[PDB]
Amino acid sequence: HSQGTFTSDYSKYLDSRRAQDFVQWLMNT
Amino acid sequence: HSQGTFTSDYSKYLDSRRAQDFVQWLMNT
Amino acid sequence: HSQGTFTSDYSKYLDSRRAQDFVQWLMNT
Amino acid sequence: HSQGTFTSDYSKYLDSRRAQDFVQWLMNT
Amino acid sequence: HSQGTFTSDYSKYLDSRRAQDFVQWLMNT
Amino acid sequence: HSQGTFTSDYSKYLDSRRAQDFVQWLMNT
Amino acid sequence: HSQGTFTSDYSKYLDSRRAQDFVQWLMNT
Amino acid sequence: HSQGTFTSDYSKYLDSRRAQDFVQWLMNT
Amino acid sequence: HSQGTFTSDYSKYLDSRRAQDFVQWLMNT
Amino acid sequence: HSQGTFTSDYSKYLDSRRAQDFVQWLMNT
Amino acid sequence: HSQGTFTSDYSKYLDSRRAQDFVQWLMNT
Amino acid sequence: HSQGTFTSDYSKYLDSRRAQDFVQWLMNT
Amino acid sequence: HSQGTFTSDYSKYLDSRRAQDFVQWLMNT
Amino acid sequence: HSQGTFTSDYSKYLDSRRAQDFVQWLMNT
Amino acid sequence: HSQGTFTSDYSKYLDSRRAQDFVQWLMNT
Amino acid sequence: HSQGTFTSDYSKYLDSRRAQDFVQWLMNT
Repeated sequence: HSQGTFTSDYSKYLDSRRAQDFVQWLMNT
Repeated sequence: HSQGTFTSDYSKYLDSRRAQDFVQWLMNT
Repeated sequence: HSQGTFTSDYSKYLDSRRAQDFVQWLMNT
Repeated sequence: HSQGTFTSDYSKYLDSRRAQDFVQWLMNT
Repeated sequence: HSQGTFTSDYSKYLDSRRAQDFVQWLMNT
Repeated sequence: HSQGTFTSDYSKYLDSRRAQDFVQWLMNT
Repeated sequence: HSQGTFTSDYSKYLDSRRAQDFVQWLMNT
Repeated sequence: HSQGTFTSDYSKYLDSRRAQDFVQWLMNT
Repeated sequence: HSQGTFTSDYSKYLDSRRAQDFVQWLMNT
Repeated sequence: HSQGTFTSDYSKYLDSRRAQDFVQWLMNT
Repeated sequence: HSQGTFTSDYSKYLDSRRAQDFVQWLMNT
Repeated sequence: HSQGTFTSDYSKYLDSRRAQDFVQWLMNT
Repeated sequence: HSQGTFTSDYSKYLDSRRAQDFVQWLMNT
Repeated sequence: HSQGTFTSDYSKYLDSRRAQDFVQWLMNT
Repeated sequence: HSQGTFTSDYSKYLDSRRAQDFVQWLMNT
Repeated sequence: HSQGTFTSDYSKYLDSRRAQDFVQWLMNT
């Protein structure tokens, strides 16, 4: 004989990024 | 009588995940 | 004898992308 | 008396997934 | 003798695309 | 006393799929 | 009668995660 | 026969990143 | 005053794998 | 005054998806 | 008076996603 | 005044892995 | 009067994410 | 004037790891 | 009259995050 | 003139580690 309200909200944000750059330069004379 | 070697390697990766949940409960009479 | 209302919503979004670029160059003389 | 060797490789992949679910229940009398 | 109504829907969308391009050239003299 | 080689390769594929399910039912008297 | 070697390697990574949850419960006759 | 309300919220933010860069250069004559 | 039981579940399983291998060799005399 | 070049490329992809939904409801008194 | 250039590239990707949801509702008195 | 029982559970599992290996070999004489 | 260059690059990545949610609602008197 | 119970639980597990290994070997005579 | 260069680079990363939240609300006269 | 109980608990565990090892060895004769 009563009124009840329940509001639940969940939010998740995961952002992961990586970058790898490698180079080689050899000169022989 | 010479030798040159040049190499380059670039690799990158990006990952993004997002989750959301909503729950609402109402009781009355 | 009572009135009840339940509303639940779930949303999920996943975005994953990868990019890799590599090259080589050798010159001999 | 010379030689040149060049090469290039580029690869990219994109994956995106999205899911959604809705649930509603109503009781009365 | 009660009245009840339930409505639920689920949507799923997947999209996967990949592109690979590589070339090489050599010149001898 | 000379030569030349050239090789190029390119391939790309795109696969997408979409699904939707709906379920609803109501009972009364 | 000479030799030179030049190499470079750089790698960076960034990870950021955020979590948010909201909840509210009310009861009254 | 009274009224009561309860509000709760939780938020968290985690940001961590790292960058490493190293190179080598050798010259011989 | 009636008894009602409802049970609904959805299961989805996706498996996508790709393998690419390319090689080349050249001999000059 | 001769040479020989050989290039071989092989790529295979396998994508599979399976979905199963179960829904049952019973009412009595 | 000879020169040989060989290269090999092998890439493989495996992605497996599985989702499951269970919902049960029982009303009586 | 009525007895009601609601049970909802959601489970999701995603496993993605990638492997790339490339090598090269050049001989001059 | 000879020169040989051998390079090797192997990179792997593994990602595993699992989510679980439990909700139980009971009303009586 | 009624009895009601609501149990909610959320669990999330994310495990991601990557490994990159590269080596180079050059010999000149 | 010889020169050899051998370099090695290995990098590994491990990230594991676990979230657990429990909530239970009851009301009765 | 009724009784009400509200229990809530939040727990989070974040474990992230990284390992980088690189070496270089050059020999000239």
